[PDB]
Amino acid sequence: KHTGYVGLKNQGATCYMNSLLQTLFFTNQLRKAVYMMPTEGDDSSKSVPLALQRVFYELQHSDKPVGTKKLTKSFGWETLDSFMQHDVQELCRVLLDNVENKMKGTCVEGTIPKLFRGKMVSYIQCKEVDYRSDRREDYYDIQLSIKGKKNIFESFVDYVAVEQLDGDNKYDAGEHGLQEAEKGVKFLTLPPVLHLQLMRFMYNIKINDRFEFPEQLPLDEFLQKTDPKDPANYILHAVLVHSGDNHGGHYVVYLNPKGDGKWCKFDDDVVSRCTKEEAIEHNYGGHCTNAYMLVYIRESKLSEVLQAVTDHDIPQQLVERLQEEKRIEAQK
Ligand SMILES: *CCS(=O)(=O)Nc1ccccc1-c1ccc(C(=O)N2CCC(O)(Cn3cnc4c(cnn4C)c3=O)CC2)cc1
Repeated sequence: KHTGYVGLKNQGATCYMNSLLQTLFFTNQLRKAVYMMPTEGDDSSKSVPLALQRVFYELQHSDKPVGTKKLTKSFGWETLDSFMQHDVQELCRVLLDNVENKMKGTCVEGTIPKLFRGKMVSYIQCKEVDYRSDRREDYYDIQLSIKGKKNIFESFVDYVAVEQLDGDNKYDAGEHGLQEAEKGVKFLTLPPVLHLQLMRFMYNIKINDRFEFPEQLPLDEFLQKTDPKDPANYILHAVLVHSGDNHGGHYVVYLNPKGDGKWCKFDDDVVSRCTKEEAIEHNYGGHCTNAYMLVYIRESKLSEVLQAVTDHDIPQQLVERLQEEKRIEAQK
């Protein structure tokens, strides 16, 4: 490390896990809140919140690559194929739901939805009658279509496009009977930290087409009502990348941890400084290396989301417990 940052060990076929864990570790406001969870009574192997606390501590203090085996055991993905049969956002949810639940009743209650939860409306509009129905939905991540899309702007256009409900899937309008209708989605809110998965793996082959994403992403036009006080501009924080064919692959994540455009590549135990071009354009696709997930941060939230974490931010009770474990282990 001429980077200051420590890598995670490759201990097994955990695919995207390591890339996702670094992305979460460098969500500093989330890291701090994780450090505050009351894990003192927890059981030292069945607790996912404790096991997340353990990995973050080590990523923050260790000079050697950090292990993840207690973490995987704690949420029960211990088989060759639990990673290959899930999406990256499904793992994230498994992680953030344990943590969110542990935070209930404490001073950090609500941190996870505060950081990751946005709101959208799904609406249905009949074409031959007055009935419209609008219903809100929460999301913690967005899955974007890429097949046939030059870029993120076009994936968003596609995402909010009007879908017809005619002939065979006519819409049931209740007292109005079956009807032709149009349906679509609009954002009401976009959260501070925006997780986008790129739908590159489809039923089971990989799509390697060129798909462009920018360092700065203006999303105002996809919101139902904009706010002149807080515009929906986002800054690219992480690029999770997969290289190779459908079957079998190499996994890296590029991050700019401090949000200043000084980029770093995290390839398991190796971490190196890289160029902006290597982190962004070189993963557009179109050798067969490319992004499958992106993390953007709302510009007006960047300072808070990436607030400096210090050693004092870890309560000593938790530091003592993790130390006693290193010492029990260190006895070979
Ligand atoms: C576990 C990696 S592997 O080396 O074992 N490769 C592998 C081998 C056999 C069968 C499947 C794979 C495989 C499994 C998983 C990925 C992968 O890294 N993913 C899965 C897709 C991903 O979640 C992004 N994504 C999210 N949601 C999606 C889609 C498509 N449609 N939806 C709703 C999508 O692509 C990223 C992580 C690669 C290879």
